[PDB]
Amino acid sequence: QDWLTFQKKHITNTRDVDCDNILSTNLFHCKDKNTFIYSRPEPVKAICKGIIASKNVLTTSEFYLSDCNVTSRPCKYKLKKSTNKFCVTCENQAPVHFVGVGSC
Repeated sequence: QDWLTFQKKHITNTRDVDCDNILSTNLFHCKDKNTFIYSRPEPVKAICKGIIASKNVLTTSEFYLSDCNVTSRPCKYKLKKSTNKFCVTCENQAPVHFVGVGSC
């Protein structure tokens, strides 16, 4: 919804995200999938520099991604690591929602 929340929901400081612990918290409520971007915050904020009105943007560079995808057991996930571009909603020069991997 905003840049503080986007960092908490979609940026990770570790590539090997502990999906079963983090996606069990209220922020994620055992949802089926959540993609995290392995980077310190500023290079991710920079994707949106200059973009004021809300607009979805496909990154121009590929980033390390860590995806938590639910298994057949609720709230237990398999982590998949990949490198790809992704689409975010940029608003007032910061990412505020994660749209999807690979395309807008």
